Amino acid sequence: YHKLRLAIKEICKTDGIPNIKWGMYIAFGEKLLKSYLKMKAGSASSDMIAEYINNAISAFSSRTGISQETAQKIADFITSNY
Ligand SMILES: [Cl-]
Repeated sequence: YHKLRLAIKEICKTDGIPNIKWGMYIAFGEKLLKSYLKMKAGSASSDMIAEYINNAISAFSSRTGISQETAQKIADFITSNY
């Protein structure tokens, strides 16, 4: 997901994310994209997709030094581009 990784880095720069943390946001985004595409391909409902995304953002944002707002921007980039 070369294009995604690039886009996540730009989101990280905009949000002033400490660079030691970027790998974590990249991994979160790449994993979420793969799961989102699988769910779309299989005609998951809107409710199911929202629940999965919200669960992913909740779990990731529960880590210290991680921003829920930036996690949400990444999810939003995915759902608006893929
Ligand atoms: Cl990509």
